[PDB]
Amino acid sequence: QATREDKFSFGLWTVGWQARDAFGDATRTALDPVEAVHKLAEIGAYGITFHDDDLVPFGSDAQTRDGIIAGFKKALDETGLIVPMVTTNLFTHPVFKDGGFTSNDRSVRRYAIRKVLRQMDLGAELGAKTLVLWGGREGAEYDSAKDVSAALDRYREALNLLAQYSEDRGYGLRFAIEPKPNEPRGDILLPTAGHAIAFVQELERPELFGINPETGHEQMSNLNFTQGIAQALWHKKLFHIDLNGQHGPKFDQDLVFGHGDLLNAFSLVDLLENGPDGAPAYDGPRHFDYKPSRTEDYDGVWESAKANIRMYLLLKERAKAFRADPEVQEALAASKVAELKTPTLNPGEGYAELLADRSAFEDYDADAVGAKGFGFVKLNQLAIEHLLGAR
Amino acid sequence: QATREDKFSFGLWTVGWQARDAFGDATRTALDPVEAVHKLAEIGAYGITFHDDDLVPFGSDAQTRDGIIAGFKKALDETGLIVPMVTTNLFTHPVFKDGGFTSNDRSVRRYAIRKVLRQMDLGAELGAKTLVLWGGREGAEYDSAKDVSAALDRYREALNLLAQYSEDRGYGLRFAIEPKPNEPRGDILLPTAGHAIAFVQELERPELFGINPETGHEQMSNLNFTQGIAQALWHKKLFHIDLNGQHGPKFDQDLVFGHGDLLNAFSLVDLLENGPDGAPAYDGPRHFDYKPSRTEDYDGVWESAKANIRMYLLLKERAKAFRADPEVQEALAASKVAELKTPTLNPGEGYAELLADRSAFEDYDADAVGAKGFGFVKLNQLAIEHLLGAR
Amino acid sequence: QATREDKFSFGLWTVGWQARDAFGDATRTALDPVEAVHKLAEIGAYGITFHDDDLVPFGSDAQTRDGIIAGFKKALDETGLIVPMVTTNLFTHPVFKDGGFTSNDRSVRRYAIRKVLRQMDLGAELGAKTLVLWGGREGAEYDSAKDVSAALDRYREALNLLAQYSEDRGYGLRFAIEPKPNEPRGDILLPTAGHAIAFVQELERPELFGINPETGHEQMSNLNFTQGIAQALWHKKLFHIDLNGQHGPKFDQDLVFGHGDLLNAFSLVDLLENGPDGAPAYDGPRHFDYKPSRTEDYDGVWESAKANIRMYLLLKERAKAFRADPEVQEALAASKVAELKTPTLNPGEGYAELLADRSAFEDYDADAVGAKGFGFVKLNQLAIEHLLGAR
Amino acid sequence: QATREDKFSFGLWTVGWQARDAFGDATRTALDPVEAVHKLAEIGAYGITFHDDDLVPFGSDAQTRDGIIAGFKKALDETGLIVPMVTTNLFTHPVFKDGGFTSNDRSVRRYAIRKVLRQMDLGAELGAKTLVLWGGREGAEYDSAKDVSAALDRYREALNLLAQYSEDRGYGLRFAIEPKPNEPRGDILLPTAGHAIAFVQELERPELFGINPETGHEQMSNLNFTQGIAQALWHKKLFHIDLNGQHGPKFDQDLVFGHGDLLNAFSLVDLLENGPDGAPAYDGPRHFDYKPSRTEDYDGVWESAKANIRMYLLLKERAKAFRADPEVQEALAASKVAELKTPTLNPGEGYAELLADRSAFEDYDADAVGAKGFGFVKLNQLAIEHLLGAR
Ligand SMILES: [Co+2]
Ligand SMILES: [Co+2]
Ligand SMILES: [Co+2]
Ligand SMILES: [Co+2]
Ligand SMILES: [Co+2]
Ligand SMILES: [Co+2]
Ligand SMILES: [Co+2]
Ligand SMILES: [Co+2]
Repeated sequence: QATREDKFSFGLWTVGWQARDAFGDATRTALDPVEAVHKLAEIGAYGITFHDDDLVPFGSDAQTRDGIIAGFKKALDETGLIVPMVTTNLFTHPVFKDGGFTSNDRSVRRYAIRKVLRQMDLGAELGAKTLVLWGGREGAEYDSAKDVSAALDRYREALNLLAQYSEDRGYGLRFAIEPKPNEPRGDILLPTAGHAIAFVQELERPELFGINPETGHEQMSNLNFTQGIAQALWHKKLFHIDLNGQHGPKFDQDLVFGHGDLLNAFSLVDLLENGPDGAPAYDGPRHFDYKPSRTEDYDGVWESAKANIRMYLLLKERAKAFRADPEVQEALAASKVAELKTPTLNPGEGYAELLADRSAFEDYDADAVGAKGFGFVKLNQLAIEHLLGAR
Repeated sequence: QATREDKFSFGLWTVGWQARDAFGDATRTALDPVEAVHKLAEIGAYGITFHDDDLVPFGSDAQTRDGIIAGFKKALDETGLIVPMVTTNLFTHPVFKDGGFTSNDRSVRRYAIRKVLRQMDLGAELGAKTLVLWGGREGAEYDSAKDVSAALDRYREALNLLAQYSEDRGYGLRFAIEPKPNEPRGDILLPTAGHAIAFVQELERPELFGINPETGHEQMSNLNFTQGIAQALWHKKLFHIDLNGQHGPKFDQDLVFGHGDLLNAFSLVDLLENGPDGAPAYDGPRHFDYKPSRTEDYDGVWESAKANIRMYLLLKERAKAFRADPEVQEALAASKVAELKTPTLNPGEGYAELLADRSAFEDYDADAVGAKGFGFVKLNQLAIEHLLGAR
Repeated sequence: QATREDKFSFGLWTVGWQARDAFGDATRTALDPVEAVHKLAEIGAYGITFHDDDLVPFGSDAQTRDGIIAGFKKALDETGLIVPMVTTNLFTHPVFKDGGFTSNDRSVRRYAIRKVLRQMDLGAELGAKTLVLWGGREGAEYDSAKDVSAALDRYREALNLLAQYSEDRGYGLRFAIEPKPNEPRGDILLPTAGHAIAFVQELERPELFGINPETGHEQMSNLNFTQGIAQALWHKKLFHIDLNGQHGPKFDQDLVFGHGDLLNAFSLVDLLENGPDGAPAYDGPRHFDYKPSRTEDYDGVWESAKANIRMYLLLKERAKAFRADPEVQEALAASKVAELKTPTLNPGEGYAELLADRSAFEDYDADAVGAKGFGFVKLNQLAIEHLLGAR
Repeated sequence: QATREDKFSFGLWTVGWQARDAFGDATRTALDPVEAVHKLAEIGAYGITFHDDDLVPFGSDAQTRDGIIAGFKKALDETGLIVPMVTTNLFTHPVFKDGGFTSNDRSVRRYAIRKVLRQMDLGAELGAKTLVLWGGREGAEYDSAKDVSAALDRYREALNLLAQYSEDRGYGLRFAIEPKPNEPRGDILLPTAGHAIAFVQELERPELFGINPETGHEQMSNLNFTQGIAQALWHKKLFHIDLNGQHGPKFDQDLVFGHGDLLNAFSLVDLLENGPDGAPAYDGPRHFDYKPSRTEDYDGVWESAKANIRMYLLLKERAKAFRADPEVQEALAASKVAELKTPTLNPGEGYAELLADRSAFEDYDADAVGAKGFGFVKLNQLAIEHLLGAR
């Protein structure tokens, strides 16, 4: 059982995906936002997220726009769901074919900022704390078409303005850049969690910025998602997280969480949940940015929504059991995992004391240490047995 | 023809690779270091680099070690070759099986630092300006075997110490971390140029740290090498560069520069040479970190060394011609490449002035703008025709 | 300049792609088929191809359908273009979400066969020689959802029937199966040229079936396209070929031919054209199944169509220069490329005679042989210099 | 617990890998073959396999070779282990740098065949029923270095001779070609199970030839291993199987079976054991071609050997429970998996009758069928809940 304390959130564009892929028409009808709110509340979600254009059709008059916001607001009220994050669609409309913030056309860049400021207003009105930015069209198909340096300057210029506004309007938002390596552009700017983190460090108010890494996005480059999250945590830049499944380097599948690389899904829950001193290492929403397979109907849709929660809770349960097992505890000791936490240097020791320590070099028996095993296969086998419910 | 001004450098371990691979014995006999200096001098190299263990066999007594250094310096002297960079082998010896700076074993970590300090002294002695650090054994095969957070702490602890020592001693070294996603470990820490840049920003004297990206390592994850270099230059962290060739995600091939992704090799040379003024955007060594194919004998080795320089100079020549062509200037103008360099905002404009601009949103005709083409294919076609010498 | 003897053909869906991708709306209006015929004739194509549904909108009444065909035939008549191949759309309509021929649903399988029979009729009437079969929806997202063996039985069962019909109606069609590893299904059946050839060999009239490999599809799995086509030719199963560009394992890009892996596009043209007896090893249509980038308008569309032709002809010209070069001739000899064509055994020798030859084993000096280099790097370097027009 | 009925086998080179990788020295001392026989027997293996050079050091005199073989045979006798398959090392020695059967050098091709003939004799004497052929060095790093067509001719030439010798000597061996896409050559000939199957079909006696696919090798190309295995079984060419783990496209990891893509390992075990008629679909050895991680000592080596067997048995148990679950059955029925096994055409129905059925076209409601969901997600969720031991 999922509790609001689990903080499971879903994008309106997830369960609402009509299943129109690059090779075929939609196989499902449109989902009414209000119905989505009731259905998610019902399956145990604590919040919902949306792109401006997911809730209000691109180009609605203010009268329509207003009406829709009012109804949505009611649904949230009745159900108790919150809106932890909002995002803006800077990829669908043809105007954004070369990007929003980094489009070579100056007018498109001005327009993309306006579109986002607007969405920031709605977000603040609904109580959202995080603005997610997915630069899906920022990038290129050909190297000579995009000056990357100029593009990074323009990405920065735009973000700096957004932070200025939020701070001045007192919205208290946090901004999360969502990395993706490719698709739809041949190559997208800020392709990995690493590139996104390095970029944020260059903004005017870096403390207001972090990343929203997605499971399948890092897997599209065959990277270890868990290891990348660990690095994001070390930097304290994990502001949000998108969970889903993928089968390596191919199109973005966005399967249910745990339906792609299952072993990494397991190490991931372990990392987020078995944080320092019992407590989770991460406190934000556990957001599912996935798609119900094109072969399913609305029944299949609700099923897949629940499978995400289910997968996360089954994995958590096994990660807990894994760590609580005295035999794992023994294997951890033998592999010296915790010894990495002890500083390499003694207290107050510097280069000179180290250079004078003959045991660290002159009298060190590299051959003898080189022969002891780490017992890593055995620890790994113990984890998988916990995952399989065999221990 | 290569000039010293071209700054082509080679690792002793490139031409000296005996071609012992993961599945077979060495097909070439050892290359003598003095001989290497002399042959490299002859093909046009301006400098040579080496790992400690490439020059002085692991465990050589001091008399021996001393002897080799003297001979080496004499060859340097006679040919006029310099040592722009040096590195340390923290991957071959069995003691380094779980890493050097981040081994679970505390004693290996202490010994790893001592091994590098020692190599710093020699680099300082030879006039080297950069210390390259390739953390090839830092990472894991299994997620539960390595605490990433603690590993980054210990990687940082070791680098802070290295910088302290260099600065106290007045060595003037710059430190360049070299990223690699995998091999030999299942996953290596700091897998891409981005991850390495983000990491470096967290050290005690960041100004002293940068990266040494390798063409093939970014390609092992299917990333755009030119595009990652552009971001590195934007951050001003491109301290050195390793040029070679690769065919996508598979084992590290280390082919001659330009023998893998030729189009990306072309866009890379254009980026480095057709810099800001008219001047190169990058002023350091053009280092070839490649391996002569195992099927080749020493004539093949020397041929492959020259091929590296030849590919660079041929691409440079076409990159220059590309930029000088009036038809290219016209295509650049139609694709609005330079328009990206113009700030999105007018001087003195903030969010208040932007919100007041009805033309940036309320009266913006997105449909009309979305219908004009960027002419990117045509620009790409002209570039390719310059590469093929078709124009 | 392109001549009709070059046999450049294009699908109506290539230049006609409106650029609606998985993440955005169409950026171009629909292309009139008659206009398409005219435009293509002007750029040098010798033929056009299409899916039933590209020409005649799904669900057109007889009258309309008839109407369309007649205008289409007129345009061909007027222009001199032929229809070398026709294919059927079994991927767009929601009914084919689980496949056409191997849908779990039997009624869909029966419907798919009917839909193809109809296209075979139109194809025969237009003079097409080849029926291309692209099983884009044949596959699965989940392993337990598709019995592969049963799917292969049903695939075979449908193809046997089509051959039967063609032969009885006297159409004289050849069938070409087009492999693709994934997209739109998580995994597609007959994922590579290899798997498709193996399958075809199990049909009732195997001499009527071959493959239609596409450059990008094999590259999506990081395979060597030229090498796979060389195997297809060895088997005599290259019934057709789709030329385009791709940048390794990622979504299907469908770039202009030679805009992806340039070195492999070069070796491919050399293989097809520099066939034995001076003559091309392949005599069918050089078909471009590519897509004008979404950033482009109709001018970029015709520009991209011409670029496909120009790329092929520039590569052809360099592949011939390469083979005609005496130094290449000398490098080929040193590499023993042609010695591979001489049988391993002397005429009349069998295992008995080989076992009696002490020189092949007992007295063989493996060590002296293993020390000689093949000069492959030098040969590669010469190929590339020819590609760069540097020789 | 493994029984001899489980038919688990290991190559001497698996537990015997000294862990010398491409970047480092061995971390383990050599394993005595007799000791390996005893240890394997002890963990439950029914057989052992080996390359000629694993047992008898390359270049041993006949007296030495004969002694090794005799001691070997005694161990086999005393433990009751058998030798189900043997193989030949055609990749280690420098002489094989351009391949064995397909080296451009004629004399190497002759020597390669004699090395294999000699191993067939020893195989036949130890009772081996399968000869595995892994052409690790047959391929190229550069496209112009190898005539593929000539290479396939030579490959075929060598294989026909081997079948001939075997048949004449009454050895009754079956031959299994083992595909691999790359490593150690840039591109290896016959890269996937598909390509090997298509090739085998062209030999003089195809019935004696099949494939020895390895889990990681197909995953190196990001292909679906279970799905390719399903196709191999449909062709009846699965003569042997190598089980291991891999994490997508990167160097060959050869991890314990199930430690790579766990979900694919689970569906593979289901396919092999839950064959048609209750019984397994495959009855050959379950061979582990893996390597104990370089971080391990001999304790870790035996732990990893046992992990392979444990992994197989755990997955088998879960696969069995999966299929005996009435809810799973119900989901299978709802997903129509079995309906694929029913011919598409009715008994005696031909194209004439198909064309006459208006229910297959004229009166087919594509739109209504297209709207029904297949329930695939739900089925996948039950599969994973079984693997997790949650059901
Ligand atoms: Co995604
Ligand atoms: Co996401
Ligand atoms: Co490398
Ligand atoms: Co390097
Ligand atoms: Co195609
Ligand atoms: Co394609
Ligand atoms: Co392997
Ligand atoms: Co194997």
